[PDB]
Amino acid sequence: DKVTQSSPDQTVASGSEVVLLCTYDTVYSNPDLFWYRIRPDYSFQFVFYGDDSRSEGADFTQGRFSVKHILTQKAFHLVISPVRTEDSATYYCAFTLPPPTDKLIFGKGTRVTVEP
Amino acid sequence: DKVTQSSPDQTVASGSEVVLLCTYDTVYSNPDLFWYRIRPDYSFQFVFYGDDSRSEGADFTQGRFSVKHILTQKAFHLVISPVRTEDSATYYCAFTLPPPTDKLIFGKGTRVTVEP
Repeated sequence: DKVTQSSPDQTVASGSEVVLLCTYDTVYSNPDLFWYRIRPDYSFQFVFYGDDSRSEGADFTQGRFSVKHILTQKAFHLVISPVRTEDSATYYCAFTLPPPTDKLIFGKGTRVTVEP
Repeated sequence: DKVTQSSPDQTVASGSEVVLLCTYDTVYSNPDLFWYRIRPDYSFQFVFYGDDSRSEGADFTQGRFSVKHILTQKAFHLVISPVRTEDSATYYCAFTLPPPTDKLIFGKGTRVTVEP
């Protein structure tokens, strides 16, 4: 069970559009998928959730964030359009193991630096 | 590089003392260490931070939480005393890979359910 984040770290100007890649490899079907981000001040923020039939963004993502969950590719890509300075962080894609365990398996992270 | 969380998942009574064990396996000099916790609603909370000479906890930790950082044993144990129902969550220990990487390696997670 592991997550792959193939996107190189990126530095972009505010107002750009960015895509963070993620693919999951797990023996369990329909895992709960997530996107979290570590901000410079250490806060770990919930960004997006999704399973095979639905996705849900955090309150603050309305209209600028969306995920591309492609089943045949086992992909759970995050798209930010447009990105803002406050989006500077390291994004972690992850999935949980089935209950009662339901513990998280994290990807290695992808840093996005947004120049003001 | 690995993070080992040795405490068993546990359910305990409000008012009890809980010890969350964490040992890190890395060759990097003075890595940043962390304790994070995730609540049922998917929200993650920064709990404690520390390097080889200091430690700083979240604002809510003053008075009830503390970390035991044993350099010789690469140990970063979290102690909650006393625990309250609000502390129910799964705790994750992690350390930072040095620059330019600056990404986290997580432990498996330890569930602590506190019953009133």
